[PDB]
Amino acid sequence: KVFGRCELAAAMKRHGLDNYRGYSLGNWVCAAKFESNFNTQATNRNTDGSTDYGILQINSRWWCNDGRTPGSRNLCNIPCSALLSSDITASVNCAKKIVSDGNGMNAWVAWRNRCKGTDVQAWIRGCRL
Ligand SMILES: [Cl-]
Ligand SMILES: [Cl-]
Ligand SMILES: [Cl-]
Repeated sequence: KVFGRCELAAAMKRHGLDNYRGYSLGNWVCAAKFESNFNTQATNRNTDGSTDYGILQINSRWWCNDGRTPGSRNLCNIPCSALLSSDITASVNCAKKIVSDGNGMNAWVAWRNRCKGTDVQAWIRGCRL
């Protein structure tokens, strides 16, 4: 599913991501924009052989099981395929664990490089939330 901008903001809020660990909704929408362009089916293969999955490009080295990332963990206790669903529940619940791991949203390199320090509220501007 490719979400609309406000549609995704609303879904993220519904699932308790808004201001989670102090990160406003615009941060999460911005991260999703640059990780996946709001496409739940997004996948990308990393140089180390791990793969990133879903709207927030959650990585199989630590967070989910895909059966093909040697030496990896599955800390969200989910198949990586769950992160591709039109229902963002699994991605949100896993993201909550990731952002609580110590480095906040810096875990998402694209958030650090493209969202951090910017006017992230622009991502939810105009949205009925
Ligand atoms: Cl915001
Ligand atoms: Cl594996
Ligand atoms: Cl980047």
